[PDB]
Amino acid sequence: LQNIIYNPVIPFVGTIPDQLDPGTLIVIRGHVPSDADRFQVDLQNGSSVKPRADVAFHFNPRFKRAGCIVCNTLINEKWGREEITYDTPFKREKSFEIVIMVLKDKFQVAVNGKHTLLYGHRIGPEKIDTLGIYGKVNIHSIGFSFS
Ligand SMILES: CC(=O)N[C@@H]1[C@@H](O[C@@H]2O[C@H](CO)[C@H](O)[C@H](O)[C@H]2O)[C@H](O)[C@@H](CO)O[C@H]1O
Ligand SMILES: [Cl-]
Repeated sequence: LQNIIYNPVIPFVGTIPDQLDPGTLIVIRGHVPSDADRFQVDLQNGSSVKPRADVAFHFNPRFKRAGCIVCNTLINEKWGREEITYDTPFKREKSFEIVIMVLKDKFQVAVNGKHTLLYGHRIGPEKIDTLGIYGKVNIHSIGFSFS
């Protein structure tokens, strides 16, 4: 992997060091604490706090009861329609590997070496330049694979 970031402070907000062309991989390895309610991985257009940067891809594992993964897009500080994946592999007190692959018309996400979900592009992925990681999660490493 390229441009690796080890043991970042959460919340992490960092520039993705190259364009998100088809085939680009974002590999995030980490662990969910015992008391975690949720965390999120956001692919953003910039890092503006106010107004809040558009989030092309909001990937949001939630842990109450059986848990889920909520996926959405934030444009001009307005959330779109949620896409909820109920078959979640994430668990409190367990380590994980997230691999986000950028395809032409969608993201594909695999967790722990297994397909988890697809998310169709609502913003052009060329506009994404920032990776945000927020909430109750411990991130061990962030890596990128570009062409
Ligand atoms: C603002 C608010 O409370 N919205 C509720 C949703 O929670 C938000 O969901 C988005 C993604 O769609 C973000 O994760 C944000 O951080 C959350 O506050 C909630 O998911 C739905 C019910 O499922 O209700 C909204 O009112
Ligand atoms: Cl619970």
